[PDB]
Amino acid sequence: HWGYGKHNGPEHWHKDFPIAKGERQSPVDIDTHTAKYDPSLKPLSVSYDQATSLRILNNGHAFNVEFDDSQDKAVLKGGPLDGTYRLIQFHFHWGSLDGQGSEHTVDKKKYAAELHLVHWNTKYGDFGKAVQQPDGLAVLGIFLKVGSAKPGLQKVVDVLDSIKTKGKSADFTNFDPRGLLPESLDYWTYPGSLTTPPLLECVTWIVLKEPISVSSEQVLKFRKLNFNGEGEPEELMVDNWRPAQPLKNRQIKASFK
Ligand SMILES: NS(=O)(=O)c1c(F)c(F)c(S(=O)(=O)CCO)c(NCc2ccccc2)c1F
Ligand SMILES: [Zn+2]
Repeated sequence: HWGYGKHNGPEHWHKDFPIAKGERQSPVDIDTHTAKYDPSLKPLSVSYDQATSLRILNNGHAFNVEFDDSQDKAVLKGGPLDGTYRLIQFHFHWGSLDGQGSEHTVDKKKYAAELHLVHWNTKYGDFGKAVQQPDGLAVLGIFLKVGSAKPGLQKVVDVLDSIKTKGKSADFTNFDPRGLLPESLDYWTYPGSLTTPPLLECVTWIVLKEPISVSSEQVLKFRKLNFNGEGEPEELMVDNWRPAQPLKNRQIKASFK
């Protein structure tokens, strides 16, 4: 039932998922001036050398690229984190227009899209158990602006027409997610939630300061996907983002300046 329209969009979610109005919801606006510099935050460790992508799927809300997370192959550690988080999937949120699309904002600025690389804490043994814990997930968020092409995104853009509608999937092997990373790993971090239902409050958010650039043609291809299944009337998969939620009693910490 939930989705991103007038009748089932983010403002309706609280009726099925009351945690929507909870104490640590995401995304948030990142006010760069009042984010607190913390010189004890460690550099983020992104070890994606042994990553094994498996498959790409249209789940009716976004497309996921899923990875084999049955061993420590692509992990996030360090930064604000304790222990090892294993990469399970990444996906994006994007707009109908280049002027919106991101879930987090920076001094109220929206970006054209936002990448989420979702990782789960290996001390909970799998993703389903991790989401039930306040430190179960670490999500690395990367903003996309429109400008030059991101060559490491093209393999993703080129498969999308094979997963146009809800429920479609395709083999997606040997995709290297290091090709989606900007040069700097400077980040903001705060405790928050999944930004889609069930909206569980289980996420340490790690949001990179530096956006990657993708071309207008790359982001246009995301907008040709469909929220509907093959049987049904075409509804373009656009504006699949949740707006900024109240920061409430939280401080966003910065790894820099
Ligand atoms: N926007 S978010 O980064 O906060 C986020 C997650 F953190 C996340 F873990 C997931 S996941 O739990 O479903 C990964 C499971 O393999 C999704 N969304 C994925 C999804 C898939 C099907 C239906 C709904 C959501 C997701 F959207
Ligand atoms: Zn997301």
